[PDB]
Amino acid sequence: GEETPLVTARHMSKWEEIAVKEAKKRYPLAQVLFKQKVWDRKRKDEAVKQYHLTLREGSKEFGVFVTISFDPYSQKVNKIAILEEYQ
Repeated sequence: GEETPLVTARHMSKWEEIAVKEAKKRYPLAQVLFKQKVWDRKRKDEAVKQYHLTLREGSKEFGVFVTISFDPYSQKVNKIAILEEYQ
């Protein structure tokens, strides 16, 4: 199925799923049908790897961004938040 653009290219990230789980659950009128990466980095003693998915609601599709603050030491997720695109 066209579940993501990976016709031969399965290579998911650590948080590429935690992001999805929140990105369906916070969107009760909608469905999430994508998984794309963005920027990422680390700091001394935090790290960030957000993602961009595509939600679908009614007949609109729209992206949302999943804030995940984690730790570089052992991937303790320090916190999570959610952010909506608007147009």
